[PDB]
Amino acid sequence: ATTLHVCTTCRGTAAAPLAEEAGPRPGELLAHALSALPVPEGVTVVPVECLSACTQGCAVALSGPGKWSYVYGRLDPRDADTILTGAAQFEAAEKGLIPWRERPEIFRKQCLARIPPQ
Amino acid sequence: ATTLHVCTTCRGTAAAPLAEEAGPRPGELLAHALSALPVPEGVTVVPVECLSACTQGCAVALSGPGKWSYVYGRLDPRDADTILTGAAQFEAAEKGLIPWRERPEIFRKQCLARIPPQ
Ligand code: FES
Ligand code: FES
Repeated sequence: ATTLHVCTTCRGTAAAPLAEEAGPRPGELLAHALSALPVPEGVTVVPVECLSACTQGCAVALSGPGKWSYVYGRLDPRDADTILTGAAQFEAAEKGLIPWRERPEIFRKQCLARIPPQ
Repeated sequence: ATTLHVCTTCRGTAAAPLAEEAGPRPGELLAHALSALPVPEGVTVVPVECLSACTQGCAVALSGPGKWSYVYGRLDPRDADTILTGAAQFEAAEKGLIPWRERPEIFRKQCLARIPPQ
């Protein structure tokens, strides 16, 4: 059982005083993109108000009983399909530990933290 | 029950090509400082090799059954006693949610991620 938490408040990493306007929050756009796609077996997408990774939006988290927990950031709504593929690999992997060379590039380069299984 | 993971591999946030080399890695020193200090009830200090927060050393994580998980970074070995105090407040708070203004400054400003309870 894999849970993919997606922050719905996240703003992008652009400099707010310099960036052009707002619109819907990227985290909200990412959440919607994740919900439009087929959710893999074993994965459940759960929106959250904040993953305390605000400086690295968009942020999502992967966790499950007996597995490592992961937080990834600096994501974009267009990463939704790769995120769900990653979440599937997370569900299949032993303890959530995906072999490094098999992880999507965003999981290798944009991981913010991991936590040992409870 | 509360587990405080501490990364023993962490180096500081100083520019590696420009700095010095010191002695042991700061994450080692932080782990040793934590284990030498008295530990509040219900808290266990667990050394780990890496919390995948390497750009934000030193890194520690708090987790416990039914509680939010947290990762804090950019810590120093001298923070060990404040970290342990935070661990006690985390152990005492329902779901690990310490009242905001009661949290140590390091927990308010240097949290890298939080994950909802499993
Ligand atoms: S706004 Fe998304 S992690 Fe805080
Ligand atoms: S070396 Fe400390 S989090 Fe990776």
